[PDB]
Parts: sequence; structure tokens; C-alpha cells
Amino acid sequence: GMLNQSNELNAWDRDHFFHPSTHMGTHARGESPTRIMAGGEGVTVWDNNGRKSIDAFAGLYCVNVGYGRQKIADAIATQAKNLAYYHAYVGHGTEASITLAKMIIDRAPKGMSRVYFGLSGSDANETNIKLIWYYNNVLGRPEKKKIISRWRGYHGSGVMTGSLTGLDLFHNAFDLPRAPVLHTEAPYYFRRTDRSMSEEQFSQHCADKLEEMILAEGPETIAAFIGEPILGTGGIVPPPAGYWEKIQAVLKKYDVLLVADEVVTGFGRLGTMFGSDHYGIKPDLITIAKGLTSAYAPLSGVIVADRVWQVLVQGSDKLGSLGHGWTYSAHPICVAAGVANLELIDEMDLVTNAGETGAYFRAELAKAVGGHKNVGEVRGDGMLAAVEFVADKDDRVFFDASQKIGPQVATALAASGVIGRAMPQGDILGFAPPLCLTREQADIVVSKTADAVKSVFA
Amino acid sequence: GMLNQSNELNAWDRDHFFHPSTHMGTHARGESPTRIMAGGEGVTVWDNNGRKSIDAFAGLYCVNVGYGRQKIADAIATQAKNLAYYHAYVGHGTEASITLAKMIIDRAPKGMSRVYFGLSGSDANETNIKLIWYYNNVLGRPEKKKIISRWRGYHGSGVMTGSLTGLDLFHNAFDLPRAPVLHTEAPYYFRRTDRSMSEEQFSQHCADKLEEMILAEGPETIAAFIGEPILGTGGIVPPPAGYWEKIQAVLKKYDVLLVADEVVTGFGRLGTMFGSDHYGIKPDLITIAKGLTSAYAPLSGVIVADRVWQVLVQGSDKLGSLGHGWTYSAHPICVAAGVANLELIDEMDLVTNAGETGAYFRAELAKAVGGHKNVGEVRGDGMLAAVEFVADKDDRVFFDASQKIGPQVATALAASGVIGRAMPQGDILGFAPPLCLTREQADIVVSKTADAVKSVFA
Repeated sequence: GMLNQSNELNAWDRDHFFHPSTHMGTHARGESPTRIMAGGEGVTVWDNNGRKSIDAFAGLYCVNVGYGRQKIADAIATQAKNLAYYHAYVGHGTEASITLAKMIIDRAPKGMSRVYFGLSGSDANETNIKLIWYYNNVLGRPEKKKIISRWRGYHGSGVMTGSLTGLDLFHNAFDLPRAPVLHTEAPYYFRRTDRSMSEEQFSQHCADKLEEMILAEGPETIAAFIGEPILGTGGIVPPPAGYWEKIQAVLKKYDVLLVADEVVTGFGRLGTMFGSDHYGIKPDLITIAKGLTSAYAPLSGVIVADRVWQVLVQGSDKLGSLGHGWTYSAHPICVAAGVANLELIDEMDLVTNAGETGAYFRAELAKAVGGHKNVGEVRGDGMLAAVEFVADKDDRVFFDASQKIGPQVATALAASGVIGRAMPQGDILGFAPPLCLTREQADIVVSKTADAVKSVFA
Repeated sequence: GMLNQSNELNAWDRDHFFHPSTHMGTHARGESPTRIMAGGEGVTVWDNNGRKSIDAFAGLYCVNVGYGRQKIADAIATQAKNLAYYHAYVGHGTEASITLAKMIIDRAPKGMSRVYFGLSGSDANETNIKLIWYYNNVLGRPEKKKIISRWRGYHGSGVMTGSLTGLDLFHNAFDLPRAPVLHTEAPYYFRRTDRSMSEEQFSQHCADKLEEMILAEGPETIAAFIGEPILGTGGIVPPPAGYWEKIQAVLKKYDVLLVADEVVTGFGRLGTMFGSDHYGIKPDLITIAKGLTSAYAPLSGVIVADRVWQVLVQGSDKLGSLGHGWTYSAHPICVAAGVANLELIDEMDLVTNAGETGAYFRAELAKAVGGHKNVGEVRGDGMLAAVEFVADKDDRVFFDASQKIGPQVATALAASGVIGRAMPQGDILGFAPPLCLTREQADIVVSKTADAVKSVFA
């Protein structure tokens, strides 16, 4: 390469590195390509050959302030030098973790009061499950334990959290989903069975199907419902009109807890600080990760509504100290990154930019490719957008999955210097740019996307 | 305090910080104390009041090179500046992650070939479960899925990983353990039912009970057995003579995979680089975390034996790209810390020191308190030690748990400037000092421990 130190990186990578979300065989045998990333600034990343790309996916919906922000790197460095680690067990902490909990609560919807820290969105949803079950056992409701998720939801990659996930990739050959997880309708207007339904009618159909599930299972057995405000990995799918209002009316009716999974939406991505506030969701638990630190250091959170919190306190008074902890819960360099990141989001006015430049980006994408014969839909909200491809628009005929149309378009786009993502379980090109994206950078992404679409379909 | 910036830290902590392994109510209401940690060097830590302590528990068995090692802090800082984050999905990586995978394999038992990175020991055991089930589905053995753990084992704090854990604190009110986890005998000679058994006879009894379980359940249904080489959180309990030899003979007989959970033992703690090598364990999967980075940044690993790996590759050739990933898998600042840490372990000759000064420490502790009327046992191996208290030694009468004798001794010790841990589910004072501990520092820990024992029991 140009920037590598070792001359052995390909051999070591292929011989010893078991990558997430990679084909083990093609990688090991040298059949699939690899990319060793070296640097970045703003919206630009580069590899160890020095090849540059505009990263219109911000890593994985996570490098929200953009790359190379030395304020956050310096915050990490300072904490790493002073005290990289001590535990947060039995009332131990650092100034950074205590300060961050306060900052998160200030930004969260009113009525939120406590934050429990982890390392990944998956562990935060794991914590949620334990809390939901603990809460119901404390209340003397041992049967109230089932958790309703949704098809195409993404909630993590563990055993229980992969069960919550509603995408087959995270289930097949892993013996998931496991009880007591259930899945209701995908909140996905474009793929509705009855095309005569308006958005609000489809939202009511989803609410009605949730109600039927709750009643069939026994409401006394349903503990919680989990949803992303807008689907991330399940296709960059904003909720249809009326959805959150109607779903919440059903949940309230049967005393079902609401978990808003804000791993993608937390801290500004939609042009509002929280996605729950953006869509009028009043949750009991909020999952956070990714944009909490702009991925500068790993960190997750569970934000707990005060009414749930008070029950947890009653539980501790009967049962004692909580049987839940991660060694690296509240890890000092990670919470330090979170403090710096949240200040930087405000200083750079990125919540405003995400909404305003996000709207511009989405409008421009619609103009550029929405008219194409093989573009079924351009959709999104804030700084999230997707282009979904179809074989026939009038009759909504999808391409056979074997054709890999989504991947073809993402590959063409990448070759032209722009990173977007071919989403799973469809032909969908997704975008989640850093929240600092300028209009001029948006224009480049849109132009190259039109070139990539034209190329694949001509 | 002396070192705090904000004058609001107590209020914020109690009002907003949901700590791991803490009583929610006492913490919230201001009834239990808190400690805000500020700094450290070597074996000494201090809080934001400037109060110093010798940390004879190295955080949580994890600050292995000791505190304030600027080599590792600088490595983190450099990576954070250059590229704090990019994903490792679809064959993406960094020089740091690729280099670390190679370094881990070099140090691991021969026959190990791949490493999958995570953030916590709990997520590494989660990955293990998914791999075990995937492996058996690929082999056409859909019924071969049960996982045998052990009472008093510690394997993490999730739903599935808390199920693997064999300590009640991680089960009660959380509806654990869940199928298909089973628990066999605690590998705990001091508490054997039949006191006439020698260590080797007790080891054979444990092997026989494992065999009976396997046969009762149906060997065709048992996928794996998981164990720490020496129990950490379950009481600092070395395996009895013959244990690992006899257990492995049973597992081999029924084609059961062996997972060595080395979250505590990995990277030198026993005076050997791996605990598996220390006790003659030949595992199929190795869990690592804690000492992998000396906790300077969060990081976990699953080390995969090449024979298991080859089956996984056959699976990818049939099923495609792996449906498993954490956003922060192979997080660049975390793998950078791991590279620096492993070099520092060698440079400071800490594997040697852990064995040699660990043996000295343990001998000195035995001389100082082993003769006390209320000390049932002083035990340990390498740089791990424990003192277990009893009400009557001859008749092995334990104190009532309500008396909190273990906590009393740990509290007295702390008041004298030394941090050890009152272990769960017993009266046991545990030690896991940094691997750089000197003989002179050992002497201080031993002396203060004798003072603390004498004080509680007089």
C-alpha cells in the first residue's frame, strides 16, 4: 500500500481475522476483496492505498459529527492518560460518566431519569430484556414477559437480541427467534399487501394486527413492544402516517411497555435530538449507541423512564444490589468521548443541519432518480434516505434476489468514489451520511447515484 | 473534592446514573457511599478527593500491566486521531485489528487460527453460543445444542450468558437460566460433600457426574461444555488435581465441544500466557477480554480452533455471508490498545512476574492468616488468591450469610488503604493484583490483610 507499515497484512487478515458480516470462505481463500481503512476527515475516508471515498453511510449510521474531529480524539486521549479504566460497580464512577448521564437526561424526553451504560446497541437491548422481566417479577406479574418486535426490525446480533431482530440473516442456522419474542407487521408502506390502503389505513391495519396478537396471546402475558422510530437496517423506512399514534393507543390499552430503539435515531439524525420526539413517541425505555459517541469510542445506553425506574428501586429494596453489570459499563474513555461528542453536536449545529440538509438531499435524490423506470420509491426522513429498485413499477414486480440488483448499484456507486449500502432483504440503496454533510457534498452523492442507477439498468 | 471540576457530581450521580452491580435505592437516596475515581499509577489508584489505595483487584481482574502506562494511552490517542472508527464488515479492517488477530494467534495454543472481536466478555460468550449452534446445524445435527456450564461459573451478565453463569445473583428475578443451558458440579474442592475425598477423587466424582448428565440428557443433544480454567467471580478457585484431565476425557468420549472461558486467565494472569496451557486444556473455543487490553479500552475476543473454523467455512460456502456483527467489532482504538498492551506485557516481563511474585504473594498470605481460627482456606494460583472464612474450621461450619463476614473484612481492608473484593455467595476475600505487583507491595497487602482479619474476628 502507501500508508501500511507491515508487508504481511493481507496474509494475516485472511488467515486470522474472523470479520463480522463477512463470508468466511471467500475471505479466507482470497476470493472476496478487502479494504484496510487508514484515515478520514469530514465526509471523506481513505484506505491504506490512499484511495479516497465520500462516506455517505457514516460508517454504520454512526460517524455523525464526521471524521477527524480532534476535539473528541483529544477527549479520549486525555481520559486515557489520566485514568483509562476503573469499574462503576458498587457506586464507583468517574466525572466523565456522571456528567454524561446528566447530559443524556437533559437531551432526552422529559420524564426520563436514569441511564445505564454499555458498549454496543445489542447489549443495551439485552439490558432492556432483563429490566422488563425484572420489572414484571417485582410487580408480581410473573406471566407478563413476552416481547413483541416487528418483521424487518433490527435490534442487534445476539441470541435474544437477534431474536428481536426481524431479518432472516440474523436467524437462519442460529435457531432464532427464541421464545418469548413475537413479531408483528413490518411498518413498511411500500410493501403493503393491499395497495388501495392509504398510509393512515395501513397504519390502522398494523395497529389492528398488533391488537389481535396481544389478545390471542393474552394481554396479561405481553410485557413490551420494541421498535425503531424509523427502520434502519430493515430498509431506511419512515413510519407511515398515523403509525406511532395508533400503535401507542393499542399498547396503552393493554398496559404494554414501549421500548424505542434509538440506536440509529438518537442524537440528531432525524433533525430532532430524539426520534421519539420527532414522531411523538412516549417510550418507557430508550436504546442508544452509535451517534452517542459518533463511534469515536464504543458506548451504549439504556434510558429509563422515571415510572419504570421507581419500580426498579422498589425491587432493589426487596432484593438488594442489582445482579447486572458489564466490566466495561461506563468505561471512562468511552464516556469521555460521549461528553465531547454531544458538545460537538451542539457546537456544529448538527441537529439543524441534519434536518435542513437532509431534506435538501432527499429532495435532490427524488428529482434525480425517482422518475427512473426501475426506481419503485425514494424515501427517508432527516439525514436518512433510500432508493428501492423494482423490475416493474406499475405492477410492483420485484427483481429475483439472485440478481443482486441492490449490490450492483452500491458497487457501481463505490467505484465512482461514494459509499452507500445495499440493504438486506431487498434491492435498496441506503444512505446515512454524516450529519455535517454540506449541500455541495449532497449534490455529489446525488449525481453519482444517478450515474450508478443509469449504468446498472442500461 | 480536590480534583473535581463540577460541584454537582453527587446529585447527578445519584439522580441519573444507573450503575452496574449497585443497589438502585440506596444509591439514589444517598444511603450508600460512592467513589469517583480520578487517577492511578502502577498499583495505586485515587479518587477525586485525592485518597489513594493499593488496588489489589486490578479494577476487575483487568488492569494487568498496572495503571498509568502511557505507552497504551499514547497508542489509543494515535489511533483516535488518525481513524477512531470504521467498520470491519464485508472484509473491511485496519492495520491495528489485523495485527492484533495475528498477535493473539501467535500467543494462543497451537491449532487456534481465527479471532472474532467484540467489546465485552459477555458478548464473546454470546458469539460462542451462536457459533456452537451454527456449527451443529452445518453438520446436520440440529438436536446437538445443549450447553453444559457449572455451578459457581461466571460467564457474563446477559440473558443467555447469565444463564451460563452459575451464581444466583445473575439469575434471581431475571427468569434465568434458560434452556438449553445445564449446570454440572462446582469445581470447588473446599465445599465437597464428602470430605474424605482426596482432590483426585473429587475430580473423578465431578467427571462421573458430568458423564451421568450427558448420558441422561442424550449425548447427541449435548453440544458444548464451558468452563473457566480457575473460577474467578465464583470464588478464586483453582481446579482440583486431575480435574481438567478427567473432564476432557469425558467430553472427548461424547464429542462435546470445549469452551475455555479465559476472560480472567488470558494473557498471563496465572504465570503462563494462557490458562488452557497452564492446566493442560485443549479447547475448541477460547473466550478473552479484560487483560487483552489491560482494560485500557474495551475489547473481547473469541479464538476459534482450526477444526471448528473449517466447519464454519463449509457453512459460509452453503449459506453465504455470516449473519453476525457488532457495529464496534474490531473498533480501531480498542484493537490499538490491545496491540500496545500485548507488547507491554512482554516488555515488562509480566507473565514471569505473575507466576513468581504471585507464588510469593500466595505463600505470604498463607503464612499470615492461614493459621487463623476463622480462616477455612487460603488458595489461588499465579496472581489470583483468596481467603475463605468459616465459623468453625474442624467441622466446616459456615457463617450465616446475613452476618456479611466477607464484606466486613473487605471493608476493614479498604479502610486501611487496600482494595480486595468480598466475593459473592460465601465469605471470601479475593485478590487479583496487577501483574506488575512487586514483592514489597505484596508484603503491604498481606500485612494489611492480617490486620483486617484480626480486627473483624476479635
